[PDB]
Amino acid sequence: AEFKAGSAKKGATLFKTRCLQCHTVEKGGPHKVGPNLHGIFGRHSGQAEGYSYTDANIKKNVLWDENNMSEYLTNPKKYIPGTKMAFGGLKKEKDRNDLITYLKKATE
Amino acid sequence: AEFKAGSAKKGATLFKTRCLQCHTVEKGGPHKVGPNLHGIFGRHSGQAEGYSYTDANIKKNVLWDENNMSEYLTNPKKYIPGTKMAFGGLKKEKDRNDLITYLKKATE
Ligand SMILES: O=S(=O)(O)c1cc2c(O)c(c1)Sc1cc(S(=O)(=O)O)cc(c1O)Sc1cc(S(=O)(=O)O)cc(c1O)Sc1cc(S(=O)(=O)O)cc(c1O)S2
Ligand SMILES: O=S(=O)(O)c1cc2c(O)c(c1)Sc1cc(S(=O)(=O)O)cc(c1O)Sc1cc(S(=O)(=O)O)cc(c1O)Sc1cc(S(=O)(=O)O)cc(c1O)S2
Ligand SMILES: O=S(=O)(O)c1cc2c(O)c(c1)Sc1cc(S(=O)(=O)O)cc(c1O)Sc1cc(S(=O)(=O)O)cc(c1O)Sc1cc(S(=O)(=O)O)cc(c1O)S2
Ligand code: HEC
Ligand code: HEC
Repeated sequence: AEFKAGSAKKGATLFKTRCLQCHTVEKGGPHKVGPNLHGIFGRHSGQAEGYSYTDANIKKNVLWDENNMSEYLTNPKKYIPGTKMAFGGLKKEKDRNDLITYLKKATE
Repeated sequence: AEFKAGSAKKGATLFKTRCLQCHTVEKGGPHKVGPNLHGIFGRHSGQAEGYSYTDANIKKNVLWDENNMSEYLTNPKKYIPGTKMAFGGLKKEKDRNDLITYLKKATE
């Protein structure tokens, strides 16, 4: 994947309408169906404190960056087989770019 | 992974010592053990004319770019499970960057 910075505004709206049902981003924000995502970039997968991950999420042991996050979000189950994240994926490169542009700033 | 442009000259040495046994780069070059790699960037995996890939490499259908190339070369069997490319991986990040710098130029 080739992440390129897009519209953080449109990405905020994508997060709100497709991810917020299971995730928060803010420092200290609640765990819900999925883990709070503060600090996700530059951390290995499966390490938010207080959350119970699948073994596959921890064991994939990917160091998240803008590029492997784009590949993951295209089809989560294909990048992390066995993940309990119920999400088919964002197929459009432009939507992933916008969303990841937002995530990069909102999760710090 | 995050590609960062490096030294084409060092990349060329890395290709000769670590890849040339199994691959060539020139247009019309021979399939040795692995496919000739001319045109690899911006093409999906498993498409070099005349080579017989594993089903795994074809099904992967990755659109090759500098970032997923670096991730692949770090550990090919992790990125394309089932591949017949017998190569443990290039663990040094600078070597990956240099080699991809060379590959982008030499496969065109
Ligand atoms: O995520 S969105 O809500 O935005 C979304 C956008 C599009 C869309 O059709 C859908 C959902 S609906 C859908 C849902 C699921 S799933 O949820 O069950 O997995 C699987 C499929 C599927 O069709 S099959 C399929 C899978 C993939 S892949 O997974 O990316 O390899 C690519 C294409 C394709 O047909 S082709 C293709 C290529 C592009 S482009 O922009 O990359 O050129 C865009 C689209 C394509 O269909 S529009
Ligand atoms: O901007 S770049 O970083 O890409 C870059 C471009 C060039 C360059 O010199 C360098 C760095 S500096 C350099 C780097 C490395 S290293 O990084 O590999 O350790 C080893 C050496 C070296 O001098 S020693 C050496 C060994 C041989 S050999 O005995 O024939 O193998 C030929 C040449 C040579 O200098 S001459 C030669 C050969 C080539 S080539 O790649 O077409 O073979 C290119 C050039 C040459 O001057 S331009
Ligand atoms: O380039 S070479 O392929 O010749 C090569 C270079 C280095 C090296 O140790 C080896 C081979 S030997 C080796 C072989 C195998 S294998 O046989 O199972 O494949 C597994 C490992 C292993 O260590 S374990 C391991 C795996 C990875 S990862 O796979 O990249 O995540 C990173 C590191 C690490 O320890 S840490 C690490 C980080 C860097 S840096 O430059 O990126 O900072 C460099 C090195 C590191 O060890 S030097
Ligand atoms: C409920 C149906 C979810 C939706 C919608 C989204 N996510 Fe998700 N996510 C969910 C769960 C239950 C988990 C844990 C999965 C496991 O196997 O343990 C996750 C995980 C992630 C991760 C990895 C977190 C980490 O490694 O620490 C990421 C990066 C992630 N989720 C991102 C994400 C995005 C960007 C979403 C909108 C496109 C999204 N998720 C939606 C549950 C659900
Ligand atoms: C023999 C021991 C090999 C070594 C050394 C290298 N490669 Fe390889 N490669 C090899 C095979 C048999 C295959 C086909 C694998 C399959 O499952 O069909 C490949 C494939 C690749 C690819 C993908 C090709 C494509 O999708 O068209 C790439 C990008 C690739 N090889 C790169 C590569 C590099 C950079 C190497 C040096 C670090 C290297 N290979 C060494 C066999 C062998």
